[PDB]
Order: sequence, then C-alpha cells, then structure tokens
Amino acid sequence: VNPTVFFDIAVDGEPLGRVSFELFADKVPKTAENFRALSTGEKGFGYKGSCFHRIIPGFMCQGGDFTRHNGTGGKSIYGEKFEDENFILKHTGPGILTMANAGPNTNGSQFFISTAKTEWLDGKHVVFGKVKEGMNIVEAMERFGSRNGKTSKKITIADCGQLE
Repeated sequence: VNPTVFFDIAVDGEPLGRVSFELFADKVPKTAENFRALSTGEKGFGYKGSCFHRIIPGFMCQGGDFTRHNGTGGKSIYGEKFEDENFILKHTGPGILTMANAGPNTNGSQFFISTAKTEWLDGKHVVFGKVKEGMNIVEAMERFGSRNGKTSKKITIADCGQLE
C-alpha cells in the first residue's frame, strides 16, 4: 500500500544505478505525498534532472533543490513551505529519508538520505521513508562526497518516478 519511488542516479552524466524508496504514507501521508509527486513530476515540477549538492561521507546525502541546485531553493507541492507533520519515526540508521528544513515548519523539497545513525535529528526533522533497494548505490554516491560536503563529480537524478 505504501508507494515505492525510484531514482536513477548518474555521475557526470554516466549511469551509476537505481535506488528505490518506500514512502511511509501510512504515518506521514502529507510528507510522503509531496516526495511522491515531486518524483513523478505530475504537478509540473520536481526532482528529475536535479543534483545532490551536498554529500558528507559517514553522515548523509542531500538533494532536492531543483530550483537553485545548491541548498537555497526548492518548493513543495503545497507552496513554498509546509508544516512538520509529526515525529513518529526516528533516525535509526543508514538508509532513512528525512526532510531538510530551516527551522520549525519550513519543509520544502530538500531531503537527506542518511548513511549513518543520526539520532540528534529526532524530533526536529520529519522521517518519511527508507531505502528499499539499492543501498549499495547510495554507498557508491557517498564516495563522491567530502568533509565539507562538496562533490568531486556532479551527481544527478537522471530519471525518477513511481514503481508501485
């Protein structure tokens, strides 16, 4: 019942592999729907062609800024920002999807994929999905990051959509 979405990742335009996510629509339906719709592009905008602008090995991959490509942009399907829906789910380990934000109730389109347990984010960032297939591809992406987050190659979402 929970939706599955996929990202096809490229590295300087060269295919790397696919990552699929389960979105926890049962518990955070508003947050899950935003990511789902941005992945299909069905509202006329979304993640296809956008880059991961910040990757910190041993911490997370960050993406979703499809308007400014650097962490200063993005928007949700509900407007420029929407509310923290709940904090039911926790940052338990690698492979968690969690919203990036700039304070309370400032969710847009940016997100983190964790590559470590990040428990200090509990109750501040809204967890809304997990990596289902392709965690090995997230691990491969992580190798193009650096301590300050700058990527050594351009990591893009070459295609994305819904699998079920």
